[PDB]
Amino acid sequence: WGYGKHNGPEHWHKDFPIAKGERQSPVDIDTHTAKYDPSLKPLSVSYDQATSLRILNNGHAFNVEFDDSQDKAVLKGGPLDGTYRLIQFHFHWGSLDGQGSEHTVDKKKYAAELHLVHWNTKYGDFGKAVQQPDGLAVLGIFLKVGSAKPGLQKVVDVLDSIKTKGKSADFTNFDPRGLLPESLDYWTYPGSFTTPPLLECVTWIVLKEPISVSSEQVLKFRKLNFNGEGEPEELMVDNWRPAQPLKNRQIKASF
Ligand SMILES: [Hg+2]
Ligand SMILES: [Zn+2]
Repeated sequence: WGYGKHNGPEHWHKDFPIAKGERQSPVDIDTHTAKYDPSLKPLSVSYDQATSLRILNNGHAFNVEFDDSQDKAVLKGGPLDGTYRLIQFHFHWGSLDGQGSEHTVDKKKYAAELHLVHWNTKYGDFGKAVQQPDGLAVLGIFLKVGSAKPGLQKVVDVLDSIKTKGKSADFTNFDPRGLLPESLDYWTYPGSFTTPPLLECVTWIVLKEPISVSSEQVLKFRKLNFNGEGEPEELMVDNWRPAQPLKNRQIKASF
């Protein structure tokens, strides 16, 4: 599967029939139909003891991986019951600045979207959590082009080391707090992974506030490659899935 004409999102259903299921992601967040729900608790993001281990180009995005063998970087509160551990984050971006996010807001597409992936510790490990309707919680943050995000520069500088599919580089002591916006207001709905296997395991928490990155920071993302070393070069751009039908799910807003 991939993002091209012959293997991109509109073909995915042949190998992963859940693509056409009932709670697929991403979706358009219609701000006027989203229900303010005053029972939504504030999010609690405890990332101060986070341990990053490595960054990896896996052929469809680059992932920063974290040590999830103990409760070091956890998410709780908001719509969640329980503690969700951070296992990795990755981005989706476009070839141009006006596209790249997966989720849209009143049909507006942003330049990129960050997904911080967490699994529910009640289930023991990530592989068991992906068999559950509430096994994962993913935090989505929109990126728009403006001023440089200082906390993103460590990530941008290592990307040369992992240009092609399959390469990885050690990436310790990265603090994920530098990628957070000021406000933690959010929209939340039940959804899925946005890449194969597209399992319907995810409580999505999409933050209202975007972070800004500079044009030169997001340009470095665009130099990555989908291909492995020694294969023809295919630039890793537009690795995002289009919005899916909401199908009688309701988006709740914390604000
Ligand atoms: Hg699931
Ligand atoms: Zn993602």
